[PDB]
Amino acid sequence: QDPERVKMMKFVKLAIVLQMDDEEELAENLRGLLNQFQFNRKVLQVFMYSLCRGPSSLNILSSTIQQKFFLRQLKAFDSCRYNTEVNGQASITNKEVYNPNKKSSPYLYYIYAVLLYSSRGFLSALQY
DNA sequence: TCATATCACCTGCGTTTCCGTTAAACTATCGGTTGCGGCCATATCTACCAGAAAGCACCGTTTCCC
Repeated sequence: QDPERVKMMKFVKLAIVLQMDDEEELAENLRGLLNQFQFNRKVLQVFMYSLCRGPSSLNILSSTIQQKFFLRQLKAFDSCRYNTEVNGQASITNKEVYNPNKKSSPYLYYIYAVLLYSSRGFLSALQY
């Protein structure tokens, strides 16, 4: 029932999940936090650092599910950046964005380039 | 005037036995009220899918090369 406690509880759960090789559990915990803290930089770094080593982490990033998930958040950021409806964009849960110079989010474009690269889409990786 | 026996009686007193009354501890449901959770509505996220513009490979007519 406490918003500060549920936030803390999800991170402590993830930290224990990182020490067991359950790929699906890790993938679902990460998806939960990314759905909650939309566009957040510290969360996007926890995502990539939680995926630093082995075939288990490459399986997460190379999955088509992850490519579609990040495409939808990138479209949602572009919606906040230009004030227009983008087909298939995720709902704008983080309305607190302040980007007066219309800049990209380097972290979203980077993680999308990584998802394509880590799935042998080299032409697509060079574009982003 | 007391002390036995025997019969009609019938009407009367107030006797004499199992049932009824006031009210018990313990008994069998069942109700006024307590807390606990389905179907279904919504905005959002997602699985399974086809179609286009474009890839890409199987193929053999061509003609240059064994």
